[PDB]
Amino acid sequence: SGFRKMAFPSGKVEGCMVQVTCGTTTLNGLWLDDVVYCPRHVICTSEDMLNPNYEDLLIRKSNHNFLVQAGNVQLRVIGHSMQNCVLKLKVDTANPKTPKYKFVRIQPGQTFSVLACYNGSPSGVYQCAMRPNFTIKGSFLNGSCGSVGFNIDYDCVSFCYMHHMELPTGVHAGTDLEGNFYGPFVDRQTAQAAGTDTTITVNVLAWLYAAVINGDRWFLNRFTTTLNDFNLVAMKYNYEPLTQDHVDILGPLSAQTGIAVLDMCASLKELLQNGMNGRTILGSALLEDEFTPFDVVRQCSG
Amino acid sequence: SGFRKMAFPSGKVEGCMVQVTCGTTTLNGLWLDDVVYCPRHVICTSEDMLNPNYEDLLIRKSNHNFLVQAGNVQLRVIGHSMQNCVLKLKVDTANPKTPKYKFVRIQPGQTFSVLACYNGSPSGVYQCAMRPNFTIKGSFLNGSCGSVGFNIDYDCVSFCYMHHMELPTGVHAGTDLEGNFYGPFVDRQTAQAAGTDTTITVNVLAWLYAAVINGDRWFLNRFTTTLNDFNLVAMKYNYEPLTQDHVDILGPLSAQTGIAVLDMCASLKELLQNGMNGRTILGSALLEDEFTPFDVVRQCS
Ligand SMILES: C[C@H](c1ccccc1)N1CC(=O)N(c2cncc(Br)c2)C1=O
Ligand SMILES: C[C@H](c1ccccc1)N1CC(=O)N(c2cncc(Br)c2)C1=O
Repeated sequence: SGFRKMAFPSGKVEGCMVQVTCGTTTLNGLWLDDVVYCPRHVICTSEDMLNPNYEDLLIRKSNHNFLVQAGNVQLRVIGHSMQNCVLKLKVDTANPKTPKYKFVRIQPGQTFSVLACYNGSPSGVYQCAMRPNFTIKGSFLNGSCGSVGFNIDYDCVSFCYMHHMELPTGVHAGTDLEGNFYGPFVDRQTAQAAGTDTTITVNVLAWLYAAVINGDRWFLNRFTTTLNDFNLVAMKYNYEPLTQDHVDILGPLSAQTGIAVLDMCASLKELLQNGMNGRTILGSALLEDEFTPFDVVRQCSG
Repeated sequence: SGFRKMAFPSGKVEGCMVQVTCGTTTLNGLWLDDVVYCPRHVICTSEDMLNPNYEDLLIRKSNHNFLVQAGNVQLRVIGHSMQNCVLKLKVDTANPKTPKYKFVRIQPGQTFSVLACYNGSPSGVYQCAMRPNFTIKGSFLNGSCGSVGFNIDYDCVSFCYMHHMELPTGVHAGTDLEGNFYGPFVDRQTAQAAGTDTTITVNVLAWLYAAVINGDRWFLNRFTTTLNDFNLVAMKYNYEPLTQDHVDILGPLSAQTGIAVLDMCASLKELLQNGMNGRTILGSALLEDEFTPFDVVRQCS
């Protein structure tokens, strides 16, 4: 029993984190085989960051202008190039701890583990979701840039996030490992803001299914609803629409608990309209939306 | 900025996890140098649960009755003994991935990371506290026994918890790495039950200081309190007493925010009386008590 915000074990990713310095800027990189991946803004100073021309800044740098440290050891940079908003530094030595991996782009609502690092040194791990507005609610100070997010899908690490920056509201923006931003952001010091966010409906239902499995039942009722009726209610409460794909995806949990998705939607309907009337669910007074269906199945079976 | 329940990177501990089998019972063990530590109930059968005589069960075992598997590889057990409620199995190979480590027994209120494991293979990592009633609120299925809790407060791993069992209320009980239980619990299936839990006052205050640091001020007031009056009120909401040790410990957060501890105590009284009236604090609609003073300093500045 018990239900907790749970991260993947971080060990395979710890053995890829390195420090990258360019000028007075130090941040984190990811060392896989003989390439180190990091945000391209490592090459910018304060003035440059205001309105950078990355192409122009890069061609002015020799290999030896990138200092790369793995633990106490220096790595020799032998080549450098750019892919979207990530810098790829070719190094002389392949990473002996390189795990089996892939680069994947995740969808809003999907979750992942973040290994926060400072000076190439991992400091903490936590679980995050990609919000509908393409931000993450992370925990990051200065020096965290280049920290990465991932899932482990077998023995294979799926890298999905590299941290670039913090927005003025204290939430976080970054890229996939091919350097494409999540959300309408750019790597420069200009005025940017998170769009208004919504709740991830399908995840809330998954978390309701988790609460049932752990013996929390008070919000079940005799009622059921349709997709459309429920969606009229969701839109009103700033919840994402629920689709047939969502319902299919919840099938396993529905079967295991004998609560049909639309029946559970009837419970969620009521919680939205009436509130929690003093009660909590899995220790929370708010509806949690940062666990996927798969996350629930994984923690309540695997 | 932001504020998150953050666990330590788990890799130094992943490198120490092994599978231990005795009869039909499989659970997790911790391989450090040439010793594997696991719960002693690995040697108990269907019968043994209610009233196990561990000394009697153990004397009947040889080394080769313990199968230990680290990844693909079997380790040869060359010795065994019992220390309190943990079995220590001597093996033929020192763990090459043994980190710098120590064993520490923690106090109620202290936090630590758990590596949940099944069949000696790590499954997930999360952050926990030792509750006042000496239980932890974890996430643990069958086969999780022998999973461990730890801190890493430099390059040194401090092992502080080994998981033994689930109580009927769905919370969790275990030992330090010298095999002494936290709380009055025993590795026996008798009726036993967690004492009523209280909130960890010192941690809630630390978390209030964290919300101030991150720019959140709405819950302060112009009042102060004595320590004693604060404790008389807190007890009525099932909060742990705050002691002078607690107050001293919060000094650095007090200095960093310019708010005296007893002033912050006044704010907590008011929050208990009023609740939050639709507001959140660092994203919570409840008062969080699973961050220590040390944890706040570590994540914030
Ligand atoms: C200013 C710069 C930047 C601006 C725009 C685009 C890219 C970079 N940086 C650098 C830095 O370290 N962080 C940061 C990241 N996370 C948490 C915190 Br607090 C700070 C930034 O936002
Ligand atoms: C029955 C036995 C035991 C009882 C009392 C004392 C010692 C052992 N086990 C074995 C087992 O795996 N767990 C367990 C641990 N965490 C979560 C869950 Br669900 C189950 C137990 O309580």
